[PDB]
Amino acid sequence: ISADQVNQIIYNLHHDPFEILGCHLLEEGKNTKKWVVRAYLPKAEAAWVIRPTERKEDPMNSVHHPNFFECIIETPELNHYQLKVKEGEHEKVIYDPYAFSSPYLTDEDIYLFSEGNHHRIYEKLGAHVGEINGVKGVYFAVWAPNARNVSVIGDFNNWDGREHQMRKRNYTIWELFVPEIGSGTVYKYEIKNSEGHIYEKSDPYGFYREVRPNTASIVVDIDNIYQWHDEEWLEKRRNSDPLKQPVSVYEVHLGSWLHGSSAEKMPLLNGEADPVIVSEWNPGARFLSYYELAEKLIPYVKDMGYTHIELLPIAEHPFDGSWGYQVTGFYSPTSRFGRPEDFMYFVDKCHENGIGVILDWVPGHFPKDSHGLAYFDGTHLYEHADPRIGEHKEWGTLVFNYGRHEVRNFLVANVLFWFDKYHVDGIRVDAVASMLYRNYLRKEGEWIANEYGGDEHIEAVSFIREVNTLLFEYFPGILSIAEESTEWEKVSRPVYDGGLGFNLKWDMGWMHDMLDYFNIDPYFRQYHQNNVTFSMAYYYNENFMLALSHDEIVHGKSNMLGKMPGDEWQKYANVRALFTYMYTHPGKKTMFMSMEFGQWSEWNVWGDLEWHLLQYEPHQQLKQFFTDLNALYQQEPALYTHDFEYHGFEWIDCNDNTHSVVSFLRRSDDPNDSLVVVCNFTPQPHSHYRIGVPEAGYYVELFNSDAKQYGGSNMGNLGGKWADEWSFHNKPYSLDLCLPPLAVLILKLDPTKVP
Ligand SMILES: [Mg+2]
Ligand SMILES: [Mg+2]
Ligand SMILES: [Mg+2]
Ligand SMILES: [Mg+2]
Repeated sequence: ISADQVNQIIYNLHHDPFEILGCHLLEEGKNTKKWVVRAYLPKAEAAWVIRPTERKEDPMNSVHHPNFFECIIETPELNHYQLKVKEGEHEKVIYDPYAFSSPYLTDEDIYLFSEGNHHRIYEKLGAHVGEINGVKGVYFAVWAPNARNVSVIGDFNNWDGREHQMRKRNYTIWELFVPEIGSGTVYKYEIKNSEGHIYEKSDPYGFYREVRPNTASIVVDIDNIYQWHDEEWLEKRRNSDPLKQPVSVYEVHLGSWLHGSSAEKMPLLNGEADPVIVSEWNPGARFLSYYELAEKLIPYVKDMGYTHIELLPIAEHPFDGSWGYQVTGFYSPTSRFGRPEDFMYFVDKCHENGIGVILDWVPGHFPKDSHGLAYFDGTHLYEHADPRIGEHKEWGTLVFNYGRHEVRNFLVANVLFWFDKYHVDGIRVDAVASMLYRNYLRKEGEWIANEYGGDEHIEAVSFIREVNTLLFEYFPGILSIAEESTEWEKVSRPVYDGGLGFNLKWDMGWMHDMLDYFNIDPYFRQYHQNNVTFSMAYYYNENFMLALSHDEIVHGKSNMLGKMPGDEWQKYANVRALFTYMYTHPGKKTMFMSMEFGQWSEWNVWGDLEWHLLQYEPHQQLKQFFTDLNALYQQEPALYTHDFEYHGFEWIDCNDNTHSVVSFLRRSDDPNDSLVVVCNFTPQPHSHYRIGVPEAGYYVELFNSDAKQYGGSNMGNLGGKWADEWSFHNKPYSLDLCLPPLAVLILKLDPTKVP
């Protein structure tokens, strides 16, 4: 480019910067093309063009001015890229601001979507504020290839679409530009199908929606509603390996954590709205907004010391009682809690406080509600037409046709959407088996095998692999977590090794082993020592997340304290021992709201948590226990650097079943960070119990779950213990410990203690 053109950009004299900024074709070769990407990045000293899906990165060069950049790249197609931008000592990765020069669908947009590969399709499908023919308005576009007609109905035309009939492009997508309307417009699509039947649909790509049970979509100017401040968080994420860090997740259902009063408005970020009543049977209660949750949940979690919040599904869903698992508005955070910018504020505030946000994401099915995706255009569009693979009959829901390009594209682009627009730090997928098996919850003669005679759902496996390939190319540093309950192999292994590409998997066998174990009267635990130790036999086959989830404290299963045998003291003690063991056992951690303060009742999605319990000492003490344990977890490298390597763990002795005692080491890079963990899973204290340790020296009692401040009896080793030169458990030195009842000790060598 010339200096004259650069200066026109720098000094804001250029008539249309899209002519020169962004990606432009320079020339076509026999088997490739040559492209230039240009950027004006004021205050940046350096920039690169990332082609994440090709795993390439090319420096940009300053051209005529230090903040004007260009990059020439040869490749057959340049559809997917990001800009990495360095300003002083800091780097950010963004999409190119000049990527899309028009609001309408191009030929190229249509071709990529037809192939399933438009990773940013939600920039053009749905409703977007823009300018066409010189006039500002909203562009609508919807995929409905078999419809006879589609019209936009909304507030602006009194729900009469006769003068807002859409235009069908390429036999597949309907579009319309409507001048002089903007954000806040309420609308739906009115479709006529091939039989002439007329019906109304929410926008599949809608960004905001009325409050259930109303279903109209609402136009959002999604790139001009919120200013983020989380660049430094995002940079550290992108440059870190979360597998080598502490990951302690507080799992939360936003609708049921805490309620407010329905006698006042719901406050929003700089505004307010009418209250959303929780139910007709509890009409004095309203949900808290994303804004109020930022102000209340986030400091709560920060003070408790968790690293992450994991949300049950926040995508728009019509029925509270699904918990969010039956979604009908995949591209919008639920309007129960306010507006898109309120949830952006929530995420940005998590990041400001050094807390990550993981979303439960639900690609496995969708319910039949008539406003939603079902039978969208008068055919089986999103769902497969064959009920043997397109319906989950025991659930009453429909299964996406994962092989159909535009359906795959809806979902792949949807996962990316949440990382793009809402800056989230991970996803978790529930019931992955529901996708993976063609015979899932189906009887003989009511499913059909894949093309090779097997039960593997080939199209779903392919989709899962593509989601995880893409996610980690575009957003390295994220968490992609699976719950898969059939022993499918290599869930949390790279796709290039035959894995599904997740980076963590819930250890459901561990969860069952533990909860079953702790439910056993302690005298009987000697017949079930294997529940304590067995999960280490298969542990290195996956990267495991140790999750005690919402699903374990509903349906007659009791909350944690209720599962435990004994008197009230011992129930509490069992909880502390279990969770100290969980936090010292190799793997990342997840626990659900209410578990941290000892709620007695089961989780009820229709009310809020029993916060009044925190007026009482025993619940206070258990919450202090968790606070301290999360602090310890972040402070001790041996609890998190080598979770997934042999080096990070070794049993000292796990044979004493008769006393339900086990002990082990955790290790990190520095040998002086090694930890000795000793567990006593009966209420019998031991005044002298010998444990082998690898070095001479003084072993500080770094944590003791029977401490009085946690509600325990305060038994233990008074600060720590000198090791004896007395071989034990095949180690040269040994500690003669006092083991408190129903309790876990963590000890650590202080190699500078004065003898
Ligand atoms: Mg009408
Ligand atoms: Mg399940
Ligand atoms: Mg058993
Ligand atoms: Mg309540």
